Amino acid sequence: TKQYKNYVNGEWKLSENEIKIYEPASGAELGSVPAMSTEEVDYVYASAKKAQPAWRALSYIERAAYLHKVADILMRDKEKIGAILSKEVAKGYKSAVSEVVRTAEIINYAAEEGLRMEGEVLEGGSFEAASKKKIAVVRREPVGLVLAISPFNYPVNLAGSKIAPALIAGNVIAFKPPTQGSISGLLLAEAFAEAGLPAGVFNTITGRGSEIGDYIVEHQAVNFINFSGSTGIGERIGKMAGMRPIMLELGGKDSAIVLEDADLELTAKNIIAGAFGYSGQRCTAVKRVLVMESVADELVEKIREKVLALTIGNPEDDADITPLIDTKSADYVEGLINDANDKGATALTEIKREGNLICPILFDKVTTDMRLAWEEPFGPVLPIIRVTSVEEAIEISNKSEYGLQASIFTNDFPRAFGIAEQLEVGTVHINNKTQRGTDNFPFLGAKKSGAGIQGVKYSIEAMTTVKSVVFDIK
Amino acid sequence: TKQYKNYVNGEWKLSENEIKIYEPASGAELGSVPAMSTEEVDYVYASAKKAQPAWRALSYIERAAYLHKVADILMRDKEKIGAILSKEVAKGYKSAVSEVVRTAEIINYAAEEGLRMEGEVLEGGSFEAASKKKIAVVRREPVGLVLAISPFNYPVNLAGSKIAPALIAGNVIAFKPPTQGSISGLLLAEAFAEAGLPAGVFNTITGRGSEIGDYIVEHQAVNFINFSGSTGIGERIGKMAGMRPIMLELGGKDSAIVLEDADLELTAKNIIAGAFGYSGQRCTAVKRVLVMESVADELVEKIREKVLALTIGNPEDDADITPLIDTKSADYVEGLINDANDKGATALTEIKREGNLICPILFDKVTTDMRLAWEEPFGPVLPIIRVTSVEEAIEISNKSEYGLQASIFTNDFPRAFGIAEQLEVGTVHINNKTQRGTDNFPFLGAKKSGAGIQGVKYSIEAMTTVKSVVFDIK
Amino acid sequence: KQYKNYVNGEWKLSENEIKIYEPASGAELGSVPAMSTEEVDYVYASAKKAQPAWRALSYIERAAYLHKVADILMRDKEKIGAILSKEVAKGYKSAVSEVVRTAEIINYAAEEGLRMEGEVLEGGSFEAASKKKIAVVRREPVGLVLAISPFNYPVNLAGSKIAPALIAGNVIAFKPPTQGSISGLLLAEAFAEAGLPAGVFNTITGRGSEIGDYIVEHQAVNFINFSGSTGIGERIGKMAGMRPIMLELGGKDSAIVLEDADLELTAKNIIAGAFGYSGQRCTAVKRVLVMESVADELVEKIREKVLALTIGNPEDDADITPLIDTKSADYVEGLINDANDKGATALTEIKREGNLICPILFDKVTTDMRLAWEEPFGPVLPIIRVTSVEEAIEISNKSEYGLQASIFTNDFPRAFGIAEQLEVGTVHINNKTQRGTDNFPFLGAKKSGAGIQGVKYSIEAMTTVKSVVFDIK
Amino acid sequence: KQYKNYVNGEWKLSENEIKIYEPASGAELGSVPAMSTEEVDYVYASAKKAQPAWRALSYIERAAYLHKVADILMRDKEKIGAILSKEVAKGYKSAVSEVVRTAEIINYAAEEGLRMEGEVLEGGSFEAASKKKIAVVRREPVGLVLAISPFNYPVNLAGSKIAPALIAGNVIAFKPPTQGSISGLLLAEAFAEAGLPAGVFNTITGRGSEIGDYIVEHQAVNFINFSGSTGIGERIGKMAGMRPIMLELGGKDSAIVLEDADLELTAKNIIAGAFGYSGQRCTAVKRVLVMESVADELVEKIREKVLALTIGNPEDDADITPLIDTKSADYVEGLINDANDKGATALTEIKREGNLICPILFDKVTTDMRLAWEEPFGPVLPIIRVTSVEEAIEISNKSEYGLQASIFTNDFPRAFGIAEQLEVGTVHINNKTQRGTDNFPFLGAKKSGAGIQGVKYSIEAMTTVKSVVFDIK
Ligand SMILES: NC(=O)c1ccc[n+]([C@@H]2O[C@H](COP(=O)([O-])OP(=O)(O)OC[C@H]3O[C@@H](n4cnc5c(N)ncnc54)[C@H](OP(=O)(O)O)[C@@H]3O)[C@@H](O)[C@H]2O)c1
Ligand SMILES: NC(=O)c1ccc[n+]([C@@H]2O[C@H](COP(=O)([O-])OP(=O)(O)OC[C@H]3O[C@@H](n4cnc5c(N)ncnc54)[C@H](OP(=O)(O)O)[C@@H]3O)[C@@H](O)[C@H]2O)c1
Ligand SMILES: NC(=O)c1ccc[n+]([C@@H]2O[C@H](COP(=O)([O-])OP(=O)(O)OC[C@H]3O[C@@H](n4cnc5c(N)ncnc54)[C@H](OP(=O)(O)O)[C@@H]3O)[C@@H](O)[C@H]2O)c1
Repeated sequence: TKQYKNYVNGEWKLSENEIKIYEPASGAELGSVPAMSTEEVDYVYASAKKAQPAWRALSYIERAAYLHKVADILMRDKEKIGAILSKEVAKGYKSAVSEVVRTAEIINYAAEEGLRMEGEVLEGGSFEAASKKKIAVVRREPVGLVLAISPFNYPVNLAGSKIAPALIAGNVIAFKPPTQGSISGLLLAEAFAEAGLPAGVFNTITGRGSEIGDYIVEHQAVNFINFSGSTGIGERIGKMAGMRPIMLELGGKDSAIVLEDADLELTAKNIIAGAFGYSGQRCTAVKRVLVMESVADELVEKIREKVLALTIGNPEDDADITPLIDTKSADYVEGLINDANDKGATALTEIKREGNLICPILFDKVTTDMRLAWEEPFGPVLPIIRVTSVEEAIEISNKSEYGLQASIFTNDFPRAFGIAEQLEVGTVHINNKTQRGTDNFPFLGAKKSGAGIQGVKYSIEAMTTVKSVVFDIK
Repeated sequence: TKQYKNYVNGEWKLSENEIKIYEPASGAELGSVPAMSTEEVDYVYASAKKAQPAWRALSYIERAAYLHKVADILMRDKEKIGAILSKEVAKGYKSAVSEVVRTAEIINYAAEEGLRMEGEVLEGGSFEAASKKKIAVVRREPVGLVLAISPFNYPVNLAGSKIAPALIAGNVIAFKPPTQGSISGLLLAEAFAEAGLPAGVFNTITGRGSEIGDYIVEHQAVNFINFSGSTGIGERIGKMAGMRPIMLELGGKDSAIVLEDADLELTAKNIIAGAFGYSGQRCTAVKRVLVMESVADELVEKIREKVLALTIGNPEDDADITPLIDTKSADYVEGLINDANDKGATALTEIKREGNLICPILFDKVTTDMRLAWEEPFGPVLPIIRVTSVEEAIEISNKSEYGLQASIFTNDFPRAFGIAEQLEVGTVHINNKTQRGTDNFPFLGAKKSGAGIQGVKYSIEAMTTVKSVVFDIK
Repeated sequence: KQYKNYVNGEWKLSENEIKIYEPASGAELGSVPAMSTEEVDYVYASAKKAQPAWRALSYIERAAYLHKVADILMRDKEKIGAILSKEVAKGYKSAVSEVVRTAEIINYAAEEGLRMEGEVLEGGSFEAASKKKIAVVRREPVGLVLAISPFNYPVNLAGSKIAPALIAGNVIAFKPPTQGSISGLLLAEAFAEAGLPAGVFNTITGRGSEIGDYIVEHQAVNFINFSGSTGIGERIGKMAGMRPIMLELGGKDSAIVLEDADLELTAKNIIAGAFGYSGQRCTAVKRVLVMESVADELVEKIREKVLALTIGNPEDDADITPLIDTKSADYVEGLINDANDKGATALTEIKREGNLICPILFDKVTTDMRLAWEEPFGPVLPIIRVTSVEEAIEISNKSEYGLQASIFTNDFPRAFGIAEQLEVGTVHINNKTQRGTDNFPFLGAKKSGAGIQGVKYSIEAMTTVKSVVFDIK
Repeated sequence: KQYKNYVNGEWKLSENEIKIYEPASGAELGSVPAMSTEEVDYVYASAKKAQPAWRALSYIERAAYLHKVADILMRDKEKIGAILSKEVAKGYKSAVSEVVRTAEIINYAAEEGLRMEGEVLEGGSFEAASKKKIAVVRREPVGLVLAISPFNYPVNLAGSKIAPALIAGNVIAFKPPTQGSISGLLLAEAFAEAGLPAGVFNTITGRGSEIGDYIVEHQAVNFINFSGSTGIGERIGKMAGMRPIMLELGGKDSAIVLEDADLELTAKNIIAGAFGYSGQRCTAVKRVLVMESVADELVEKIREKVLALTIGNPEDDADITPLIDTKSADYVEGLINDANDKGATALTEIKREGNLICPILFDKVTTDMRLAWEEPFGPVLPIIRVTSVEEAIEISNKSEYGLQASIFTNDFPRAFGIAEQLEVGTVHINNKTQRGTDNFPFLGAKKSGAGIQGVKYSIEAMTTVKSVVFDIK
């Protein structure tokens, strides 16, 4: 199979050791990626630090052009990359091409968003008369070397969301894709190589996150860690980061609160699309329904039928439900199913597993006593929790240690907004499924779902500090 | 003994154990402060979390009103507080009173700055045509419970700079002052008590940071940690915070770069004032002069003469140089002085120590081979390092692990601005000593000097998060 | 009792004066000066002379002066209110409220203004070759600002211009309305006691029909901040030449009522918005556009609430007091007669006692009636029934006025979509229209005005920018 | 030969036409329609009809159209520049530069405008009782914008208005200068090929002397964005009424030279800023205010550098080219004559051949000479010797113009101090004046303009705000 290579200091490098990658759906070998040594990781960081000063010396418009070029290249090769991305993560071919497309759209937007960066002028006379002739010219500077780490489910899209914002501001990148998804990650790297950015400005790292994961995060050459993945790992990175700045996008368990005055048809469709997209292997997705009892039977009946219409199959055919990322992930999901079942939950759709392809399951009658009501499944299993008041839904919703997003289905806006203030999440969508949707929009999670505010504009702000030059006027 | 109490959930409290505080300049007992146990800490936090919701439900102008009363009380009692502060940390009485005035000003400014909290409306149609009718209404929200920790040299000033910005935003506070300075800390607490903020909104914690320090920081009730202290403790706080947000203000070794075309008389005064203020026990302060050989002889001669003009005595006499904070510090400072003398640097003043009162001393011909070239003394000792190029001055300056602020004395502004870009620090002052000065201005430190951007406005932004509510217009 | 203008630190009288009478009783209140052109010239010359030293002060210093003035107004709110109440026949308690509102706006403008910020723009954003070139952009004052207030809020709509103007470093020439000049000068007193530098703040009294055009045409004035009728507003638009202006003009705010509305909540908001100060409010519900199906219910509710309104003298705090003058009363009565005479259904008796007009509600008002379009400025409310939301938007936009609008309904997304279509500045959902919350932007479309007000915007409007560009080496 | 106007997606000629000739050669370039008032009415009627649907489009959709227009311009920069150069006798290479610059501004405005954001304000910021009330403020287009460019930059100063306008959701009615209308129609071609909806972008041609007032006074126009003489500008101010406007008028930029100035750097900048396009530029050094102790040395450097300036035809990219028309050169000659009679010294040959005047350097110019204040728009540079910085500022501010200023010194703190005092929009330290980098603000003080330009400010200027207020429950 093809031995992929990391892009280091303008050169493609193999490592003495490698990691073989297999297709989650077919099981066929896709290729191998390098299993870097600490020494090699040192070389990557040393290269990026050396290239930083000259990268920062360039003009904003110059750096923007480089990023636009990468986007253009990605668009040109969107089908070649999608073909392999689809295979590497058992993701539908079309959505795979979609991820590549969104990645280009984000890179472009971040490029133009970051070149308009401005500074401020503050008046000393605002705080004290004696200082009225003193002013502060405050401009933005990069934080230095940014370590970007993406997730298996969006190894490219959630790579660009970090890389472009970091680069437009004059930062340099060390990109570490998920092992399962590193080929797609290195394919993204090829685009940066061809755009011709100076050597060391963009570099990749590959190896098992469990073998060099800590080493790359603890390394003192790194000035900022931008991460997406499980909460468990996020916590660890939080500590290893020390006092250095970070950005974390972690686990989710988005609740969809359904009131009595909700358009039940619109709620059912939105929940279906949000809950079962990518077989529930999505971070920001409806993972629990908190519906007022008087409307529960009707809502559940609607959701049941819609689940039956979902297509089940191979990513090749763009099936709604494809095989899960791996065996363990599927075993884990079966565990949640067993627990809900043993404790009384009602499965309204067939419980079936063929390999790692689990059929879409609708669990009604789920209670706060079942694991499924709290733990993030990352499988096609949607639990329905019947409540008796808005107050109860909020309690249950906030009880979760997760707070990425929430949906409120109601026709009483003012109340919706009031409820929104109470929910401990980053974003609340009214009468719509949750979604990172519209990358210029802020994206964040409360509690253990993250740290920092994402969304293009915010990402750029997050990976820059300020340099204040003060002087008195004569 | 005069036993001071902590302010907890609207009440004053003592603990089974206490800590006696003495005057660093005389040994006289000032009183004692409680040495809280973990249970008492747990209660402070439980009381704060309970009061946070009702505090956040208030209007901005209401919270602003409460803060303005505190400020008025502080001004009214500036002579009272100043008197005790002066004795607790052996700081000049007049500067002590000035600290209180500075605290009130900051509280007033944070009240008005924060009540004008604004949000933003983003257009979905900015990213994709299909979401043109989708908008995002983003409003600021508090993070929750903020743990504020001040240093011994500005126990009140560096308390207000955290408390007020935090409170106006809807966060609740737990204020931990430094032990040597805890009486002044509880005096400040009095103002919040008399102002009548709801019980639990503001609370204090006293005890040895080496006995409960880690406990209060590690407690999972704390949502944010705002700290000013040594780099050592800061690094420690960065780790215990996990993935929780923090603000750190640490060690400094601000350099004063002096170019050949500088106004030597103006440069000497700024240097004398900046380096010897509060006997060098300041964080933002000229602690090393990097001066071009060409003008070094003349510059040094001016500084030498101004040093001998500095008054030395007790805090009640408003002396320039007063006894250091404690024996360990005087010992340490004496150690740095001796290492420079023994290594051959040129002492331009007599070496003299009486008790913990170290006479101001100037060293010329200091080399990078000397400890005094890098270590933060926190004593009246100023090293002069001669250089032969701006290039070298910049290298020596960036070589330090500290990067709080810096001073550039020159008449070539364009170049001064150019040099500023290269200096790894937060703020660069042209023709003026370094200073946090004008609290509306950003205040941050690079490398190991800190994390986060202070300055009233920035403090508020840092201690708030965002809540996005998205819906479609019909 | 003769009142004097405040000019260049001195209180000055003119030979010619103008007596002011209580609109409710007719009792003489006092007299205000009737300035000559030369006198006006001195006010302006004093201001221009003082502007440099005024601008040279720190922002915080200027804010302290304003905070002073405000504190003084709060202290004398009853004293000033008692006279304002009588000068424009406004409820005593609400007159005091105007004073407080004025103090609040002054304080708020003080703190909003000292936080004035600048920008640092990067040349490298536009072209590589200019990457070392930066622009430090700071805000500066325009110069001399001429503020003119209306009779209905002679003080409130004075401070809303003066404070924003001053904090930014401009100097003020304040022209209160003739009927309301005593309250204006009373305000002037607060500024005098505050001790602002001589010439920084000045007042001008005199009939707008005798000197109005002169004060505006004077080439010393750099900015005109006006509140009044559209007719005058439009004139100022022309006399201003190319100079910057801010105009707050006429309004005929509509209250669109949909079928899913809370009729009880809608009625109360409409009563409050329509009859406040006897309808002598610019931003106020002046026409209801309601879906037929719920028209009958809504109208019955509004009818009863109208009858519960108090009618009387300003000292008794009546809801409905005598209109500002006889000419206005005649106009309002003409609008009432035209509606009745054309077949509109009057749900309240028609009665005028002197210049006191009783609140009246007209139902079945057609676009054929004058009341459907002209700003009455009296206690008369027309109800126009429509059969669709589309028709309500058409009827609303058809007006030449577009200050604010109200939409009563439970369908928010639809309300937002309607707001976009409405040609107005602000749309309130399930609430009467209001300038309310002075930090909020306040503006009108079409013939309702020019420029965006509200503390923040007022300040931005009365300052320009100074860009200093240089290259870093 | 016969060019057509682009109206509502169609190219149309008018009953009458206007012939355009090459300023430098006199040859006929072609003709442009001479619209009748009725044809103007159709342009406005068409644009107002297509505005709603143009506004209904997403920001990114509108930005895409602008990008395409920009791309077409880059593709035809030579083709267009060749004709532009001849229409206004501008160097061929700099003519192509205008087109490029125009494309750059269009792309920048597209991306700047699509990122447009709104704001949410808290009622609880002003009063505790309105803490549940919030205002969702979003930006809306003003509607129909009339864009009018000058002869010297018919394409550049057209696109600087059109792009910021369109991205915001407004519709455009573009009126170029007669001498430059062909270029303008060439620009229109790019918009037609980009395929923007019909009526969104339209052009108007006709002598600004017959329809000039008609197009401005028309009530369909919501905003007028103009660049031209102070005279026509003052007039548009009045004809605008109370409608919003943007004016970029005349300038008499001063270059203040201090004793510590880098005289060689100073001189080079002055030569470049003063004689660019034969002085037919608005933002340009038009008067040197130099300290006496260094004048002789600076004047000598300037005198020599002037002699190195090329003089000839536009096709040869000559530094100095014929002036726009006969009257202009007559006017310049009038200035040179008054300067001579009054005593000034001409250090370079005074010569006129046709409408091509050789670069003239006048030294010993006093404030009594017309040349010291009047905008020449000819290759004539007056040097005014002062004996104190205080005087330089006085003389500089004495002018009725205040577009930009240059300060050549090395004492920055002081330069900044001088800058605050200079009554201009922008101050360049040690660099000739310039609209320099389009994201930077561009504005003029006093009679040099109205409104703040610069891409970002342009967009904000041609947009209003819509506030929807509701209470959270
Ligand atoms: N909120 C959001 O925006 C967001 C976005 C994406 C994902 N998520 C969450 O991410 C999870 C699914 O992603 P995943 O399975 O890929 O998560 P994961 O197992 O946490 O890994 C995420 C990334 O972390 C790397 N990693 C592992 N151990 C590390 C260590 N010690 N130090 C540094 N990096 C280390 C991984 O490398 P290897 O692949 O080599 O192990 C991978 O690139 C879900 O819980 C989902 O909700 C949330
Ligand atoms: N950049 C800035 O703005 C800034 C401002 C102020 C000070 N500083 C730096 O601070 C130093 C002087 O202050 P200092 O000597 O008082 O600092 P310090 O010893 O680090 O202590 C500062 C505060 O931290 C508390 N603390 C100690 N151990 C702790 C622990 N394990 N967990 C949580 N809190 C703990 C202390 O309590 P106890 O008093 O009970 O030990 C005290 O309140 C200098 O290095 C100076 O440069 C910098
Ligand atoms: N500050 C700046 O950015 C800037 C930029 C460019 C020019 N300028 C100034 O403009 C002047 C040179 O330009 P110019 O000679 O073309 O200016 P102009 O004579 O004032 O005319 C400018 C534009 O106005 C049109 N126009 C004429 N009469 C009009 C009327 N009654 N109503 C509406 N529009 C009318 C002209 O049409 P016709 O061609 O049909 O006459 C032309 O398109 C100088 O004073 C220069 O400083 C300033």
